[PDB]
Amino acid sequence: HGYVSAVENGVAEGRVTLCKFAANGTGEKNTHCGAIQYEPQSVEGPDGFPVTGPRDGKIASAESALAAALDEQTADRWVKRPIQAGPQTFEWTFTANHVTKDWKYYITKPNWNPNQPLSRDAFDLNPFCVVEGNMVQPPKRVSHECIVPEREGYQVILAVWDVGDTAASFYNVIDVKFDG
Ligand SMILES: [Cu+2]
Ligand SMILES: [K+]
Ligand SMILES: [K+]
Ligand SMILES: [K+]
Ligand SMILES: [K+]
Ligand SMILES: [K+]
Repeated sequence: HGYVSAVENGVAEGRVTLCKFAANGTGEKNTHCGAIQYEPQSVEGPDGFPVTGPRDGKIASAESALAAALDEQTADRWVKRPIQAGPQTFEWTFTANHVTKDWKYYITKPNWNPNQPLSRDAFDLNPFCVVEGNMVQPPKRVSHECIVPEREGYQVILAVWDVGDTAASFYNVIDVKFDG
């Protein structure tokens, strides 16, 4: 169990994280998140994305029983955190630091549709960042150095934490705003 955070050097908090913890600087929170607001560490779903894993339109909720509101998608729906292309640090917090296979990060294609559900077609499915977990338990906070692709305006980053000893993964979408 865990979530994408910005407690130390993380560039941007996960969408679910902002349902419970206010954003750095602005103090913004995501609203109307439903039950997952009390358990942001619990966006757990089937592993194997994108070959299997959560179906289109259920990526942000990971098909979770508690997180269906995260699948809502409009250009105005979610708090957007500023980002720039190039090297950035992504950060996870683990309330339970399970044995880990890897972490993978995907970004929306340039002309993705912000008013349609998130789908495989919305994302560049070649991850822009992969961090090996080596099938061991990580520390309860990790920092990943990733090279963020060039984009303009609102984009969504999908951070996938694949747990090594279950058939599940944790899925945290991140709403980001590039210049323009
Ligand atoms: Cu867990
Ligand atoms: K609510
Ligand atoms: K609720
Ligand atoms: K699977
Ligand atoms: K479900
Ligand atoms: K797994």
